[PDB]
Formats: sequence, structure tokens, C-alpha cells
Amino acid sequence: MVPHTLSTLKTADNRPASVYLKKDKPTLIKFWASWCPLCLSELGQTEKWAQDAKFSSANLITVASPGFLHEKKDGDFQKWYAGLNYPKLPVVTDNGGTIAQSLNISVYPSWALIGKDGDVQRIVKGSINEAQALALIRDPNADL
Repeated sequence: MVPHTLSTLKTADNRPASVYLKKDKPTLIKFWASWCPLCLSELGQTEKWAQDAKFSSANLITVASPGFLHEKKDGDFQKWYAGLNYPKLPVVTDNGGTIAQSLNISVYPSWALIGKDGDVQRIVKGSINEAQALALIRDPNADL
């Protein structure tokens, strides 16, 4: 998954995912689903988490796969979500979810770490807490 493709991605705001990749800084992806309530409710927490200084250090964004994983189709989803959360939350939509399929995820929620180079560094399956994020930004080796 070249960084040219990942950066090529686009958000629900028809914005370039590249804007969320640069400064040789780390990037964190979070997969969610509309049919997923816990996720929807997490958005709010993820939106503020993206505003957390601790998190600021790294890039925080979400990824969604339209028509993938029984998830709303493209266009219909962005429109649905367009009426959810605020215009201050990072949302990335990958048709078919090349990254989700590349990592053979197809499971949400999910977290993905992308080295400062823009390559897959570490993949996480499940959910994490604000604290975990800290430990993540502190060290990936961190594990109970």
C-alpha cells in the first residue's frame, strides 16, 4: 500500500487524505461502520480524541468501506454521515476498502498504525481507550 495511494484516498468531505499525511509524522486509522452503533457513538469520542493534544502528536483519521462489509454504499453513506457528527472529524472512504482488504480486516471497529513513512507499521483488531492511545503514542511495544 504505497503512500501515494493512501494519500490519494478521499474523505467524506471530498478532501485529499494526503492533507492528513505529512510532516514525516505518524498516522492512525480507525475503521467504523454505520450499521455499527457503538462506532457511531465512538465517532463523538473519536472526534474529540482527534482534538486531544496527546493525539494531535499523531494523525488520527477514520476509514470506511462502502458496499463492503454490508456497509452502506458510497455516496449514500457520505450523505448519511454528512448528517452526523461535526465537520471536525476525519473520515476516509475507500471504495472496496483496499487497505481493509489488503490487511484482510473486514472487521470493525479496527485500528491501523502507519509508520511516519506512510507504510503499515502495526495493525490492531478491536477497540482501544484514550489511555491505550497514549501508550500507543508512547510506544507500540506497550502491551498488557
